[PDB]
Amino acid sequence: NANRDSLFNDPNAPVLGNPEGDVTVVEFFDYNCPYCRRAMAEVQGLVDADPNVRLVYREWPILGEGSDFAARAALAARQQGKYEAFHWALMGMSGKANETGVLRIAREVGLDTEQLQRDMEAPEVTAHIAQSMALAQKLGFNGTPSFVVEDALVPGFVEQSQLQDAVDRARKAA
Repeated sequence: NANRDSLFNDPNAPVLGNPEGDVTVVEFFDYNCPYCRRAMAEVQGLVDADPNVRLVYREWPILGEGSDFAARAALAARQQGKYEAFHWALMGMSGKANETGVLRIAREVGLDTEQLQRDMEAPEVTAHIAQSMALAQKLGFNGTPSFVVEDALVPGFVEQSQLQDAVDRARKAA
């Protein structure tokens, strides 16, 4: 119903993996969160192993101004068709996601940073982040990373095998 629609069918939330996969995994994350950076390889692994998983992203910058810059920049990269590449590059970076580091990585992935910085001001960017905060509060998430796997809430770091187990259980229950 409505809960499901807000979580899984929001057009302003990036979709990775298989857009018609039968299990949706939602991740709430911050580019400066050590466990988010650790979760990147687990989530990539899941997506590589299971071609029937849809992956929905909630940018939830909570670790300060650098994190906010990174989340805005990433959402702005959608306008240049480079969200996914930019997300992986940020989440895999060495050192802090702050204005200078984010902009460096943006160049590396081939973004026009003058356009990126214009697009960072867009009200849809603000709307996404505000909704991530609201959804996090609704679901009882106290920080990042937190996951939803279909009907299940998984509010913490998990390995790929644990994500896969959650996905498999969701399919069994469907």
